[PDB]
Amino acid sequence: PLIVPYNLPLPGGVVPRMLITILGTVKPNANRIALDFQRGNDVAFHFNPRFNENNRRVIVCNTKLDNNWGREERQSVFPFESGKPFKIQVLVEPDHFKVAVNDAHLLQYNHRVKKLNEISKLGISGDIDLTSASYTMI
Ligand SMILES: Cn1nc([C@@H]2O[C@H](CO)[C@H](O)[C@H](n3cc(-c4ccc(Br)c(F)c4F)nn3)[C@H]2O)n(-c2cc(Cl)ccc2C(F)(F)F)c1=S
Ligand SMILES: [Mg+2]
Repeated sequence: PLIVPYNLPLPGGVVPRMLITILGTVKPNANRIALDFQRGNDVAFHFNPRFNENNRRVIVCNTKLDNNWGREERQSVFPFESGKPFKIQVLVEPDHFKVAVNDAHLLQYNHRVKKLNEISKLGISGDIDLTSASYTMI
């Protein structure tokens, strides 16, 4: 039981084989969730499940550089459900972030931001109740 928006410091940034686990419960009638892996003001990886974009559920991923959003990467496979407990796992790999939700693989997002050791904050926000936010090395 933690407050949303929540900031999780990633001391010294991220590194391959670093696994970030976020546990929580989606609120009933949710509109959006966002995970923002930040390098200062830039967003190295924005993971954004949208429950109602043109009456469809979509996961939108992007990068924000110098306050400009890049080319979006979209995924129609949508494992979240309003009112349900979830687990999101972000596994930092050499060339991409690998995302798995509720122990099932979801997507990969290739690194556009290369200074991994400077992505030192994960912002967690949106239509959820947050239970815990932590990391370990596998
Ligand atoms: C309908 N739409 N939405 C976007 C932006 O698309 C981005 C990904 O490409 C981010 O999702 C961004 N966004 C979302 C939030 C956000 C906040 C609060 C919570 Br709580 C939370 F969950 C959150 F997602 N803050 N910024 C969002 O505003 N764009 C978009 C897309 C691109 Cl490529 C470039 C520019 C834009 C923009 F200028 F129009 F914004 C459109 S078009
Ligand atoms: Mg339902």
